[PDB]
Amino acid sequence: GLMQFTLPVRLCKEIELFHFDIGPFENMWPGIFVYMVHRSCGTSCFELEKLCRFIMSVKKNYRRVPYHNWKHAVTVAHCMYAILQNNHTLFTDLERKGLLIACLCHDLDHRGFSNSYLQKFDHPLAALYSTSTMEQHHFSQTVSILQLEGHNIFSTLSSSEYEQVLEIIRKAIIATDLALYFGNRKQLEEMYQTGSLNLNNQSHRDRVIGLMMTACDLCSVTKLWPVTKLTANDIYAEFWAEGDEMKKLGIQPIPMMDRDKKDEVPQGQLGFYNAVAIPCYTTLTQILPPTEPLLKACRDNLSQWEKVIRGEE
Ligand SMILES: O=C(Nc1ccnc(Cl)c1)c1ccc2cc(-c3ccccc3)nn2c1
Ligand SMILES: [Mg+2]
Ligand SMILES: [Zn+2]
Repeated sequence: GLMQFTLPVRLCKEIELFHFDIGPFENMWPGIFVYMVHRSCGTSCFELEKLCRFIMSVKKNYRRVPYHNWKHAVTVAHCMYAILQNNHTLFTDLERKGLLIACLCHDLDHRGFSNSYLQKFDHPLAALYSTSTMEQHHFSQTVSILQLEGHNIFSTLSSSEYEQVLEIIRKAIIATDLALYFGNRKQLEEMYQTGSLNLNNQSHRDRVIGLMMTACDLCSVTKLWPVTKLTANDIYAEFWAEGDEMKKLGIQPIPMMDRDKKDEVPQGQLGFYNAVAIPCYTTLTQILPPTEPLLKACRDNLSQWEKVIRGEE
């Protein structure tokens, strides 16, 4: 009850900033997450023993893949922490509880393969979940872990509050399917510009939480350049392995996943910043002005990729 988590001075200060990197010491990431739950939600939100047991079972159910790993889970949770702390009064008690957990769990048991590869492989999961295949699995794994003995961090919630938080988590995790992002952002852009956006409309809140989830999930593009550049290596390490597996199924992969086309990576990053990242943080900044630093950092990284193409690095 009177047991706060406290980080070293540099981490205590920089964890508040959007571009914070959680560092290479894996053993500190549980502590960093609990610290973030305590400050963004409260020391009362969760039973500490149950939370710690929940966190360590979530960690165990992330795989040793180059990018879609435990470090990604905690990184995405930190971006959500920064959004919530910069938007104090906008979010309900249940939303602050659910969204940090949603981010920690959003890629549970990821194999480093796209929905697309599962469909072409004819993976069992593609027959169980026809759309948003991996994201329905991530939600299923979250519910599984919540139902383990001593792992029910929501035990103090009423039956209707429990159903509400699990619905926040389900929608937040489904929203991380980038295929759904494009339509969600277009709808949010129209609602904001025609002035019909209403944060008391539950279907509108759902859309806004969806965009927050895309923003947190893509947040590697909002780090300082050296973090962004090195994270790109891990992202493409997965993409190229999927491309290899596409070639094993006798299917030429998209260039993004073809290691023979490494040379086109800089131009591929430009397309991604212009088609996905910048539009994402732009719309997020219009709806939630204090998230502007994410847009600024994204624009800084776009400029760095433009420099790579011009041979200035
Ligand atoms: O980074 C990307 N997607 C992503 C998804 C989820 N999360 C994160 Cl953080 C990032 C991304 C998107 C499109 C694209 C095209 C090419 C590309 C094109 C031609 C040649 C070589 C490569 N690379 N490439 C990378
Ligand atoms: Mg995912
Ligand atoms: Zn993710």
